[PDB]
Amino acid sequence: TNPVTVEVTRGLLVESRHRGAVAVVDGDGKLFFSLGDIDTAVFPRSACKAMQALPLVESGAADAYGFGDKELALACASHNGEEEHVALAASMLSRAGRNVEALECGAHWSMNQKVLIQQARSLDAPTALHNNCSGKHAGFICACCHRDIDPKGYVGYEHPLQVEIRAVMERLTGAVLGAESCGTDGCSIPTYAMPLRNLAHGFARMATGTGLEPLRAKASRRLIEACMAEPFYVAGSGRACTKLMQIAPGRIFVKTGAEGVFCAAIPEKGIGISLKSEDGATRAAEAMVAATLARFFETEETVHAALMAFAAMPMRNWNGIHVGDIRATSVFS
Amino acid sequence: MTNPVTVEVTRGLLVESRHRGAVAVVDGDGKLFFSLGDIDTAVFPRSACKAMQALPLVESGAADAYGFGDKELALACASHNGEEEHVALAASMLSRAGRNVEALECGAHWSMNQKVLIQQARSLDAPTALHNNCSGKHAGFICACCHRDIDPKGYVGYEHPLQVEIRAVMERLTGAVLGAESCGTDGCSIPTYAMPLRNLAHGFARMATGTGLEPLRAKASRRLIEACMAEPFYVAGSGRACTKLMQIAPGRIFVKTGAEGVFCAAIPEKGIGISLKSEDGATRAAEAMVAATLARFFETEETVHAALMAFAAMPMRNWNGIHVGDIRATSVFS
Ligand SMILES: [Cl-]
Ligand SMILES: [Cl-]
Ligand SMILES: [Cl-]
Ligand SMILES: [Cl-]
Ligand SMILES: [Cl-]
Ligand SMILES: [Zn+2]
Ligand SMILES: [Zn+2]
Repeated sequence: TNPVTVEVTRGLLVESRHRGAVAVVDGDGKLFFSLGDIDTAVFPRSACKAMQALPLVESGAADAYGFGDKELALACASHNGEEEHVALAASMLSRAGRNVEALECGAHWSMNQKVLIQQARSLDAPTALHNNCSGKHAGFICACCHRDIDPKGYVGYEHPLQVEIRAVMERLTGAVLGAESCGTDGCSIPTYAMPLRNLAHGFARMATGTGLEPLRAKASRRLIEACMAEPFYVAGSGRACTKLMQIAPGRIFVKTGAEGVFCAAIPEKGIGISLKSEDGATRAAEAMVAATLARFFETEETVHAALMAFAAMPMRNWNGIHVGDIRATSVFS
Repeated sequence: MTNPVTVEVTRGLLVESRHRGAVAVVDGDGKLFFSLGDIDTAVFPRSACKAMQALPLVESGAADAYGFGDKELALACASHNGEEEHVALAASMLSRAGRNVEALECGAHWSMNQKVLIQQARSLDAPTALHNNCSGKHAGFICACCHRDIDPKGYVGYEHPLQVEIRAVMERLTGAVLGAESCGTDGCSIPTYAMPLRNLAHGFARMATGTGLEPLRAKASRRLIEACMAEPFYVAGSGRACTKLMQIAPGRIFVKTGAEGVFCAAIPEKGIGISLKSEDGATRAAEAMVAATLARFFETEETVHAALMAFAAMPMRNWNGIHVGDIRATSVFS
């Protein structure tokens, strides 16, 4: 039933189509704009990494280990596995008296083609540090170590870290997080399906502080402001999240999830954004978060023009010929 | 009409993502055997119709003149991984026509297969036109021109006699109208022509059976389909669905992927052609859909059926090797 949110053209015709859902919620919980089904439970995957970084800050670990915005950004990141990402994750772990062996996420090659070419040339195999979640896992291990909680088995459903993350994420989103909503993430931690409406509300609360206690309100500001200050560390070279946060420095928060999830926030407008490409395609979610953010910057021509470049992405073939476009539909008007 | 949900992607107890699409199954006589969703709206077959495009290579007399075997015919029909074996053979086909990589007008790209791109990164500064998944098809085009003494320069162009011939061939096989209105530019810079899945399926069924084809075309069609089943590594390569699906039932199943979630298939002993499209263009959806479609025809061949159903319902494991959910064709296929 979800509307067609993205078209992919070739010649004079639409070659492929994507359906999806978009929730835009203010800090008080009012729905500002919606497309399609924002009530059915959806897996946020990596899109809610900023929510999961709150124990790192709220525990006092970030302060105890003298982390700045680059380590905060990396803990909120789906990074490319570039040398800067690896080194920082290694550094975050070392400051907690730990190494790569403490990571329980496993290893993978970069999903970014140019970075995988760099990795393939310089490595026999990637390590846990090269995992896009290695920053988030580093932050988890630091959160544990700072409070003298054994980080071994931190991925486990009833490890006190995962108990803390449920409690935090239920408070932010007002969603029920439990066994029936639970799945295993690519990094072997729990991911909880919840309505896009609730996920949007969670990010609006972090962005605005509305309904949050002072410590949580402050920790949420530090994380959102870190990602916007150090956008390379959230993603990296050639990535949409990094480029989208260089359009309007310090003003727009975005984060991708696996399976075509995007979360975003505009703290100055007090709004949180969540969305899902029903088929899970990254290119669709990317076109959709751009067209959605653009609705709020129509009277800022240069920002609007920069966002609309991601909402209407040209495709060139191997000879650099324009063959067609990836275009958000009129539903974003 | 809305296309039905053909593939679900699960995580824990829930459907995380879903795909819609369409399937046409047509016999040699043009009778519809099975269909899902919209099989009348024009769809770009992209690489899925490479075997139809290989007909000038055979029918011209070029394949025989240059002593091409099943491996060369398979490669001409291929979206290959850009492995050393594919590169060497594409180089060999060009060599026999008195040409080299500089004759190719497809451009260069890194392997879309992760393991092979790693090999390529470690062995190359940059790929060449030979590394292009379409280098075999383009080698065949150039070979077809060179044999008939037609200047291969500009063979990608709409009114080059090669592209005029491909149009005439594909219109005769499919019964579809191929013109500028239905034309787009493919990833390799040649024309790709949108046509109904029903017509694409009918096309492959005529190649598979020879029904309504003149003897020359019927024989070239047989040679190409038999070559791809004989040498499935040269159609795709290491770790690829097309190669593995054509090792389930050797000599019996023809499959070919197209960009944007197209699949074509054929079971010549059953007289059927298959075409399908994941509406969102996902590869994983088109793969689950072609396997679930083929499986309907092998329900009394338990070992073939179980091998196809492994692709119809593919498990997903995370970086630690933990089963997280499945990619499953829906009950519309059973
Ligand atoms: Cl993930
Ligand atoms: Cl709170
Ligand atoms: Cl292509
Ligand atoms: Cl293309
Ligand atoms: Cl004919
Ligand atoms: Zn993760
Ligand atoms: Zn091609």
